[PDB]
Amino acid sequence: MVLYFIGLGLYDERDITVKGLEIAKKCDYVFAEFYTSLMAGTTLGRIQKLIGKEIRVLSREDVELNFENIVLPLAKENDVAFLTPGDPLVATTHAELRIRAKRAGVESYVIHAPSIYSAVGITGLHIYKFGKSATVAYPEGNWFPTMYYDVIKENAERGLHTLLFLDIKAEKRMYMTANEAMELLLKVEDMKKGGVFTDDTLVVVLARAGSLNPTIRAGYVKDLIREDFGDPPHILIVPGKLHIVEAEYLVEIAGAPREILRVNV
Amino acid sequence: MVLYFIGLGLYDERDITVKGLEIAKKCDYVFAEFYTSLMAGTTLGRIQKLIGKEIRVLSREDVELNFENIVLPLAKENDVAFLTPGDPLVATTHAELRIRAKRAGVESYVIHAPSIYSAVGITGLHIYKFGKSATVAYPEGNWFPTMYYDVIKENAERGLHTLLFLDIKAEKRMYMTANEAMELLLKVEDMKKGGVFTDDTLVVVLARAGSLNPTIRAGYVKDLIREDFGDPPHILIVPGKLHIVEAEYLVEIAGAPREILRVNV
Ligand SMILES: Nc1ncnc2c1ncn2[C@@H]1O[C@H](CSCC[C@H](N)C(=O)O)[C@@H](O)[C@H]1O
Ligand code: NA
Repeated sequence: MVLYFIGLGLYDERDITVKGLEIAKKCDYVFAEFYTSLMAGTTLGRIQKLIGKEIRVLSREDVELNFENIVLPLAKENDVAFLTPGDPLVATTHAELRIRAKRAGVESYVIHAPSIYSAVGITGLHIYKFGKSATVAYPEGNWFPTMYYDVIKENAERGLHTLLFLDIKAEKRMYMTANEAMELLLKVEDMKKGGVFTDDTLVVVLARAGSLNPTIRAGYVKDLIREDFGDPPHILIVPGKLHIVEAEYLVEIAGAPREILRVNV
Repeated sequence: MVLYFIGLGLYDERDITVKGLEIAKKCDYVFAEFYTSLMAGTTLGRIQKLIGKEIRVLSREDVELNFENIVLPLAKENDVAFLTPGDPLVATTHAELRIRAKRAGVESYVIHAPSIYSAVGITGLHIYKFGKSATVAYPEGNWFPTMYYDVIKENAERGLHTLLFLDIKAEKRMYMTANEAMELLLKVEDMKKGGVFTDDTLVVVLARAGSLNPTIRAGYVKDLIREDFGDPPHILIVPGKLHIVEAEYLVEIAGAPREILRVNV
């Protein structure tokens, strides 16, 4: 009958919306993927208990190569749901799956859930001031990604904040920490020498957004690069020019150095 | 001793998270504000019933001028909830309320919910390609603001998408339509001649995000300017150059003309 893309939220099984839970509980088949992000405060068991259904977990290969062969066929005679961490269509390629649904003659609906993209609002940074976003990918082999460095540069030049999604290798259970992202950025800085990311750069770290006590820290790279921000997932933000109110929140809530209050207008 | 900032989500009373609802139910006092935005798909009465607690509504002045006299005193000896549409702190001024909480010796926690910032992912446009965001405001008397026009120009310039919030008179329950926003943008173009927004500009309109049946339309201004997109709230997006996958989604899901596949990619 129909296919539902339902977000599970930021941290635990309760970050799903009431709308999402009520709809998920009535579906005949429930699929899910847990490779696009990490929900550090729950387990498949708890999610299954809350929804009261067995969930078939799909790999990136199952989705990217066989979504129309695994999920869509059932969505023809049944109500099917496809669950994902955070919001289904944020920093994923899942939107394209709706195109496959259409071609397969399957109607699809989207149920949103809290997302890291908007959750960054808890850092006190004005969300409208964010510019282009990027992802810090783990170097592999002789391939060392560095494009995210240029994104930061372009944004900072315009006084905009840069949100940096951090890498994740779900199968290896590897989640990139803000510390690793900073290390990589310093290395890129040495090669490019654009003066974009140095030990004196002010950065912001948000770890485990969604939990009741996420880690929110702001400060210079030289002081934060070896700080313990707790378990993943983490996101790194490189702010552009700060408004006084943003600085005030970073100081009061994120433990930032009180000197950033002095904005060089 | 605890204050909870809880997001209500995008459209109706079921858009709050399970975590947000359960926490609100265990709170001694539940406050709410509807001056930053409105919940178009529901009513105070319906939200009040779902939570099963009397909800005290606060005006902009109640919050901005007297938050520490109305809400904080109670949170000193009780568990208090402060409900807001969307995701807490996405509204710029609310972040500062956490500082007021701190100075009153009150702990505060944030319970996230979907925001239009992440919800726009449903347009098929890549979230990372969005640039600086802006709000389109109605001219008045001798005042004609046009800042939002320059934001579109700077983003598009760099191949980034521009998310445009449309004017809302929360208290008067009046919404600016995408049609009105397009008319205004054409006026600004006529005045600035930047070639930023014209009859040939491709735009995307998202109406009632959060609803199971939102309106997602994409096309050129000349064709959409007088189209009916349904009841508010309306969100207008001026895409930067598209990735073929974005274009395909707009055509297949948003009813965009095949033309965009060659003109806007
Ligand atoms: N709760 C959380 N706290 C901190 N970072 C998070 C996070 N959830 C996701 N991320 C960040 O985003 C990356 C996944 S990108 C997929 C995001 C998802 N669709 C959403 O809407 O949130 C992670 O590697 C991490 O860097
Ligand atoms: Na943005």
